Amino acid sequence: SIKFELIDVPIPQGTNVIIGQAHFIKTVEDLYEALVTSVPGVKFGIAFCEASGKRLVRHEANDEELRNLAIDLCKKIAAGHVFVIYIRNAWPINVLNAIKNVPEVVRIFAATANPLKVIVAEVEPERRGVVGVVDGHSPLGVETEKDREERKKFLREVVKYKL
Amino acid sequence: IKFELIDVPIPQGTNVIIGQAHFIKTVEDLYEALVTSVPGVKFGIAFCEASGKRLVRHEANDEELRNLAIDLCKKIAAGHVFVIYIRNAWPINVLNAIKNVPEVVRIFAATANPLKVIVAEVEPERRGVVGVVDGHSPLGVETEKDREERKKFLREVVKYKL
Amino acid sequence: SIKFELIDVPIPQGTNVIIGQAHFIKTVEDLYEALVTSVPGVKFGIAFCEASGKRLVRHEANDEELRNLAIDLCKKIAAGHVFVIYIRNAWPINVLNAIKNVPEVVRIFAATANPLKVIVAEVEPERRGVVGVVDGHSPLGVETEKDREERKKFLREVVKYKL
Amino acid sequence: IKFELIDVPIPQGTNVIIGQAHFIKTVEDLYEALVTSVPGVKFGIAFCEASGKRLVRHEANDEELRNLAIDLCKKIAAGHVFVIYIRNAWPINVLNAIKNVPEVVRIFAATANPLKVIVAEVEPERRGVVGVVDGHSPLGVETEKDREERKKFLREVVKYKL
Amino acid sequence: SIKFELIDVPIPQGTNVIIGQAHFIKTVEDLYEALVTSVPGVKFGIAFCEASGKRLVRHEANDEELRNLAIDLCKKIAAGHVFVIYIRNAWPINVLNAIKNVPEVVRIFAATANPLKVIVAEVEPERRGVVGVVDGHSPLGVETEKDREERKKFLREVVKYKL
Amino acid sequence: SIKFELIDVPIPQGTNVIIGQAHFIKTVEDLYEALVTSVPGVKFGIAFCEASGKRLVRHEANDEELRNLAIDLCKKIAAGHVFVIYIRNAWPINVLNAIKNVPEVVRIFAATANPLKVIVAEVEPERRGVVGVVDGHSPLGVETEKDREERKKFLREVVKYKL
Repeated sequence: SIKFELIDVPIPQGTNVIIGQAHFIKTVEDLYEALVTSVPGVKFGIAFCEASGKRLVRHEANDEELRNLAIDLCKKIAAGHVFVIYIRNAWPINVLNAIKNVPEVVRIFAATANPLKVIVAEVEPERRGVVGVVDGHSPLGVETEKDREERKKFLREVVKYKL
Repeated sequence: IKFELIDVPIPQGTNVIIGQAHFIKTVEDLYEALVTSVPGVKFGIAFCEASGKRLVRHEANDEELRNLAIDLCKKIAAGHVFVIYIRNAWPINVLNAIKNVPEVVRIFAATANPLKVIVAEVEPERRGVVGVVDGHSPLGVETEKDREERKKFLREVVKYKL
Repeated sequence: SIKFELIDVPIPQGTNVIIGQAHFIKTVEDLYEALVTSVPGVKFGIAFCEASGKRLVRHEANDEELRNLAIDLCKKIAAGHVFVIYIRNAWPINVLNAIKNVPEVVRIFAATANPLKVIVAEVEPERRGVVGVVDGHSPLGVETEKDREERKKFLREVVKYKL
Repeated sequence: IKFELIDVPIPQGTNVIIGQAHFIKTVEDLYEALVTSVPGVKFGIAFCEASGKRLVRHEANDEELRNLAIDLCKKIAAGHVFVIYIRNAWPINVLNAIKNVPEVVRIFAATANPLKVIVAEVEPERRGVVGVVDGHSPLGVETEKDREERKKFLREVVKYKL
Repeated sequence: SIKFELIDVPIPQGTNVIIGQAHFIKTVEDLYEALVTSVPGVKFGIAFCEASGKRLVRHEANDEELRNLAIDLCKKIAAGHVFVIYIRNAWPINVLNAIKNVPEVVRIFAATANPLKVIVAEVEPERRGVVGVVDGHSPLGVETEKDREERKKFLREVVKYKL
Repeated sequence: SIKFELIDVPIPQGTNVIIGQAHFIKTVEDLYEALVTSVPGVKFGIAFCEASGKRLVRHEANDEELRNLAIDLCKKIAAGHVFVIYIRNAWPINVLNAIKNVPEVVRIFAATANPLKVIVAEVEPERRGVVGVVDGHSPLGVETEKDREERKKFLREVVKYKL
């Protein structure tokens, strides 16, 4: 019947992973383009699970370490049309909207640098799909006004994403 | 893997939007997306920081909605999930702005119907959203007469179509 | 999430299916427009599961075969606010971004022409939701440099989507 | 080529959005973009059909705004130009929806300031928009004190920023 | 000083022209892709005025008639970074949003099938820019409610873009 | 449109300029965010011409050289609601779509690193508007098949934006 599997996602320090679902072989080239045209010095690895035809994990990358991380995760998840992206020298917010707008892309399961698990369902031999993800940990509590003041300061004084 | 069901409270006049994002800036960006979408919108936004202090981060201009959002985040208890409750605005008035917030990657539901959130717990403190149960299953198929009434509703009551 | 069910998705040759989730009755009309204004001559069927009130499968089409395929799948999935689209004479990449931008639309579970299964969870009578999909098959291997050259040539000489 | 200046009337409480599109469906699509953006928005939309009957096409839920839009279209008298007047909503509440209407290709201005439209007439009945004069030229450069007041305004009066 | 020129734009029956402004040589390939991936049977010609380097009118097309129409208009307008697209078997609404979203594209001066003129300003030798366009003719009057009923019928019964 | 003026745009090597039109004071903060969250390490200066009230050139930056370049151009153009952006360590394609999506932004006149002129119309004292721009130079000829091969190789082997 329907079997559930958990896949642990390795995330080296300094990297972020983006996992999603698309369709059509052109996905690999369009994602490569979305990444390279978003940030000048981005280092990345992108792998896509072709679900028909030769059913090969298609890939592109300008960093071999990241290429292999992406390919390996695709092989472990082993679900049709799932794509994996590992990036360095760029954050997900720098490339996510471009990814969302790639016509082949239909879902983005996660964008994170936290411990992460992917829940996969296998229904028949070699027929798998992503049920969901476990991104990081559960909440320990609710932030206070002082906590709010602190995260506001972080965004304004450290990363300077807000004024 | 354990599966759990979470009932979602939805007071009359409100709509709930549940999704998944990342990064602490999510809460400020969602606040801005809502407030700049509709004059007088009333809302509550809560986001589950999944690392560090792991605190539910929130912004709001309505205390009732703020706490509803915080409560649901605590009940789902899944990292990077965000909850938005809104009044004086409909989801269609703000959804595209939300989709385009760079931190946002998923929107599980936008509704005013009875709603359940299905959560998977794979280990203590490690949970994720598997899906939602938005409303009820179909009772039948629209007839030509039904279609005409649907068209009339959109053109005469809400006037969203011509 | 009590009971899980597997729903097979019929896909006649020459057709593609797009399954997603939205809200509000206007969904059916907005998806109709998104489709007809994307490609001249597109043939399609679109059905949407109204989750409250009359709880009727709402549907628009310009092709009866596709209208019925869309309606039938909504009946089988039987989950509130899920929509189904079947298209001919157009590919998903020709219409997907328009669909993503429809304000009512919040999720797109799949866009494909491959063998497809929808995993549905039933928590109690008449209360169902989509857990995930199984789009195509798992990978048979990893793309080689030779495979890559052939994939590039396909996109440039056959479908001509790249230069 | 003759250049002409068109003064744009802007009643208190209203904002005008002027642009260029094509195809007759422009008017229905703009109507929908506005009405589904903000509950209770009041508006008038006029579009200059540039061929066929060459009639100014309009939609509106407010007669005052409808005629203001029609009048400006007649004064500019340039094919495919559209004019929108809105009340109970600000341009930022509806502009992205407008940008994404497939028929729309240009937006010359969105403002509540004194406004002039510069039109070029190259032959009888053949006119086009060359540009706009939105408000007035700068009087100086923002000081650090000025910046602080600007930030305070956005955070305390309109509350669009945190 | 500043000299104004008028350029008449030829538009054969059955075609539509899209004129705009972008930047960077990649514009020609990105526009080609936006067009071919939007509509299956689209026929088109796209030309772009490279404003530096070799300053060549760059082009792509799957129809020689349309290719030459695009190139010729670029040569007549002769303004840096202006692009011209001529399409058949597709309407501008089928491809405009994809064009707007191409990162290199910053302006779209016109999308039409009407008599059209482009106003160009020359400020120095070989330094030209687009001032504006004259799209079709001025209004003859204001539509009546009956006229409205008629255009509503056209969209619902003829082109079927509305319900 | 009484008087036309030509404004030269200084562009230091390594910088790109983006000139456009918006409305509302929040423009300055939204453009600041669009830039800083698009590329890590981007250096920029952004100035906006408030057209009413205090009528002050509003401006944000993380680089003084670029802040002053942006402020100076706004002073020269001197037209209500026009904004100017100068960037280093990032190319326009890395930030343009974010800018297009800022709700206050309604026009982008140019994005370039080429010799550039802004044509401004003054209808009366203190009332000015942008008529157009002269981005780079006119075409020297039409791309040959050989030129095309070289352009393709450039995009694939040098900047690597295509495969």
